[PDB]
Amino acid sequence: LFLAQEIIRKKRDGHALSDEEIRFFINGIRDNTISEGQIAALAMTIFFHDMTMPERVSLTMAMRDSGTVLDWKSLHLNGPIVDKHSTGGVGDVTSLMLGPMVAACGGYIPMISGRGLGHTGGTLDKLESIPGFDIFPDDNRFREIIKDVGVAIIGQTSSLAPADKRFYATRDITATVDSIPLITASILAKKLAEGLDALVMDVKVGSGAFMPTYELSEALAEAIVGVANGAGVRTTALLTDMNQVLASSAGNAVEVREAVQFLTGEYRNPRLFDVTMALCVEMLISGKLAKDDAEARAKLQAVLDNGKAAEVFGRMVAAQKGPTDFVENYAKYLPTAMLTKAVYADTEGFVSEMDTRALGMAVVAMGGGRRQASDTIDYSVGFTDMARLGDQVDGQRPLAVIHAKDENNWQEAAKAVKAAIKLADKAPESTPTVYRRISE
Amino acid sequence: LFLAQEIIRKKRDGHALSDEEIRFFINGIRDNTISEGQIAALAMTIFFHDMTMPERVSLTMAMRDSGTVLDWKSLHLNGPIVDKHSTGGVGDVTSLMLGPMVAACGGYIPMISGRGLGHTGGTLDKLESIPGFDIFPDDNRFREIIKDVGVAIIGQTSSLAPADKRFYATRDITATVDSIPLITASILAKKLAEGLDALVMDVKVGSGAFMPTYELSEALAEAIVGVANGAGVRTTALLTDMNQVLASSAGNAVEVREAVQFLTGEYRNPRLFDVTMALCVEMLISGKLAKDDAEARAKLQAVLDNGKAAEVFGRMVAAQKGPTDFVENYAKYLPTAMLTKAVYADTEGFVSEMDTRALGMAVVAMGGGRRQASDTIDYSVGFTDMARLGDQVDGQRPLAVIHAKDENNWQEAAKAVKAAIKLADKAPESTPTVYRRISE
Repeated sequence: LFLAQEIIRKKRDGHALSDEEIRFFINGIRDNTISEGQIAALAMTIFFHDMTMPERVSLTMAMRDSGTVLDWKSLHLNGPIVDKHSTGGVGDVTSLMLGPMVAACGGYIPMISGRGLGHTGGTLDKLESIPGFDIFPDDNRFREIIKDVGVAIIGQTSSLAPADKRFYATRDITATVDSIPLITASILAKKLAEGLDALVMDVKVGSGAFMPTYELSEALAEAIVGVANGAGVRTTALLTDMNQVLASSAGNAVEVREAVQFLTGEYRNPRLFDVTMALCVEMLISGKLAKDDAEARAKLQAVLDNGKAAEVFGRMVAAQKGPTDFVENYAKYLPTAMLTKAVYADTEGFVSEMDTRALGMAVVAMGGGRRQASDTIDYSVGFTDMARLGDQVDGQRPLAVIHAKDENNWQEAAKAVKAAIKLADKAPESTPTVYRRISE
Repeated sequence: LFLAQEIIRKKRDGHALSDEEIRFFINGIRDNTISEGQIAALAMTIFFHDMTMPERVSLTMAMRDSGTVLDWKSLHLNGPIVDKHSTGGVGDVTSLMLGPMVAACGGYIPMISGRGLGHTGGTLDKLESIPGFDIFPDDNRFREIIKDVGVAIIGQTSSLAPADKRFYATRDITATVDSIPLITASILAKKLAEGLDALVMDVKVGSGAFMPTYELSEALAEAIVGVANGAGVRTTALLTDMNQVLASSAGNAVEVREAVQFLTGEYRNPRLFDVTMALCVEMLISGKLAKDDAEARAKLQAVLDNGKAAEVFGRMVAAQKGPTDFVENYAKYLPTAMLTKAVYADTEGFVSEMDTRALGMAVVAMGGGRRQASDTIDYSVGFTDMARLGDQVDGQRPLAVIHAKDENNWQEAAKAVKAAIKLADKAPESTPTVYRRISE
């Protein structure tokens, strides 16, 4: 002894690791007794040899148990603890409506979300466009908000699944991110630490998705669904489209505006609506708040129609120290960009292909995201009025409206938008927004 | 960029790395810009995918070039620069005679050796039993000793193949030691930094060897021979026996005594003689100091017979700040143990199997080696009068004479010696000391 190197060797030589070995290794990551080299070595053995179902479960549970795990029983709430997680995208703003919608339907949503990563936006960065909005309430306050409002959206504290922190940090510099067992354990370590009754997973497919192929997107969804259900959390996954921007906007303040306008019924992007509704439906059914799709949809449409979901969002924002009149007066609070100007295609035609990774990177380059952790976000910049696949573009229909922090910035963003979008003389074939549902 | 993660990914996905990529990665190890996690990740990709000949060569050359490389041309010596390296063993004292023997025959031997590792003794630790012996002469002094004496045995300075330092340190905690390309590059990075004309490699086979099987011992020898010859260093390897202790002793001071008594002709263990001579023969031939085996053997026997090799050893010890009368008066200088007592077998019979790894570990446990780097050696402890395979043991022939630092220590050593050696009613079949020679 000690065992860390022996455990690496065992996995290296193609053997399955025991629950005890996995727990020891995860603990050792948590308490800093296992080095970065050792983490990377194990991660690589897992890349090469994969992990069986028992191993995947052990890894996930160990990472979950490495820190604080929330429990809701003692509040004696009369509703299920339910959440959603997405693999991320561009204009993937669903959580901002979905949380309030499901809460208005009787669910409790303790959503620990994330900042932007790579080319993708992050729900916490979008929320931080709201002046005063506090993503880090203390333990007692978080519980008060969940009890009173039904939903809160918060950051990952240093006490939540801490073994995941160094594991991911190491994976991200050693080409060991791309492993289904490691991805699965990382996602669920955090979500399962919320003390959920039920969970829905949104796994994106297409050019702006995490997994490279449809089959691997599928494989990831099955793994997450398998592990979460084994942990007693009723879980399903939807494979949804990220071959274009999901909302009509991409950024931070611009996406918060879209969320508010969606909740109030001013404007609803139909694809964003379809994905948001479908995910909410899974949550209601898995949470036993509805018996079928039709009943779930009726309940969710009702809270949109009667303004209850918008009201919950307002109460959430106020509870998390944003303005008390935010829904009514968001225009006064959300920062406006220096220059807002449409970008037009060089030719007339149908929008045929849009490289959503490139669009996401264009928002980063505008200052709407980060290349390194220390980077500061400009909350105003981004895109609105996104053209969709199959839209005819000309002088009366731009590719997008670009919100930029100065004129030099605008020119670069316009170049990137045009480069990311291909036109054709015919509209592309339509594609489902939701490709399939994966259940236990 | 930067490229470190991209290089890991490339190797991870089964592609061969270019010379440029390998050099960049090695430089990055040297200058501390590539992390332990990244080193371990690459090491593991190499464990799984191996390396082609060009990759192995690139890796070796890059590690060699990461620090100081010695050049001897400017001294205008009239002889080849030649050296030996062993994979290590128990009683593997050959260097102490071989250096002086080859120097007396016209060779120049700038031997950068090592300390004990795992169960194996180390030439530098044996030499440090000699009072005043300095394994770290400065650059100008090392050159003076080589020119005047023909041989010196020294430690690895912080400037020699420094990329190998962190690479090995990481391998040794991540189960990535056991890789032929990595082992090959590590050995040759150091030896090739000596500026050699020729080299002989001693690859051990058996229970006290580095590689687990004969085939892998063979595979390692072929790799080292291939890479070294490609670098313009005339190199061969011998596969030699480590199924028992090679010398009649194991330890530090005890092995130095054996070396002196071998050189003076008082006593020569015949197996130690066979291996020492065979390695020296390779050096003379590869170094162009003899045209065939018979001529080489005659020259080497001559310098033993006329006392010239013993004289060179004496001059080496004096030049490296040991006593000027060491050969003549070694008894006064080499420390004696507190208790020296024979250990007898529990039964009469023939020595049939001896676990040389266990014998090596027994010397460590006695205080004659280290479990961690900070450990202090007792230079007096160890074994002499080792029984050989096929020896009849009884009340008139012990398994060994144990030199111990106190009586409690002796009892434990005696237990370990008896546990490591199996007796039989018949002598085991004889085995060659040298199994085969590998050349380009």
